[PDB]
Amino acid sequence: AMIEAFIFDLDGVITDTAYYHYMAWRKLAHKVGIDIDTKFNESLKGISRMESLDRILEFGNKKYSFSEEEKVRMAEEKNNYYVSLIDEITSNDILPGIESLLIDVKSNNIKIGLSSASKNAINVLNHLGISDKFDFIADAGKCKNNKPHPEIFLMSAKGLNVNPQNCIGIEDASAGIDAINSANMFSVGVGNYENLKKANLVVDSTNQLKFEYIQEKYNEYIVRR
Ligand code: NA
Ligand code: NA
Repeated sequence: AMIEAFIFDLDGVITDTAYYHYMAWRKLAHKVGIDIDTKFNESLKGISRMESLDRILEFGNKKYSFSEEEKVRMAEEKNNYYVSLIDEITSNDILPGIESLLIDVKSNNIKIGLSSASKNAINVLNHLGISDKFDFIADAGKCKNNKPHPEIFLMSAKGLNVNPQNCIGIEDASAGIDAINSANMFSVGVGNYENLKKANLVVDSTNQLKFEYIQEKYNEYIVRR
């Protein structure tokens, strides 16, 4: 019952991008009479670009009032602004304990994957300086279903050519945790316990993501699954 892989989400596990997306979406949203707050945005978190835009427009009952071309234009302006913000990310922005985890996973001959809904995930990993640590990066551009649908996590399992039942999925949002469990994987949640209650394991912060602790908990889950 050995682990075949650790599949990570990007935002809130490898590094923090949620605030940058929010700053970028907030600017475009104001231009259509919609002012999103860090509470509403918490439902745009880990969501793909065009879906995220539709939810923002929805919030103002104008999701169906724009043509997709016009939505394409709006998305572009937002993307350019988001890309400008993340281009200042460095290795110092890697969440605490992640590098050490990435190393230990690799020393235990276990694959590593990233299942992020962002087509900017590659750009971010290169700025962090750890793109070489990832065996497979799911292409959000080919994913047709956002979390909590398990597609993005199944894509990394397919990509790495491993059994999802032997995979560990790490995430900080409830939608992602639902996607991980729906992919029949061991789910590890990072953050608030109440919001991440459906996770198989919940830790407080990325510093709590220790390899031996994750493995001991994984073995427990497998025996009881
Ligand atoms: Na996340
Ligand atoms: Na599970």
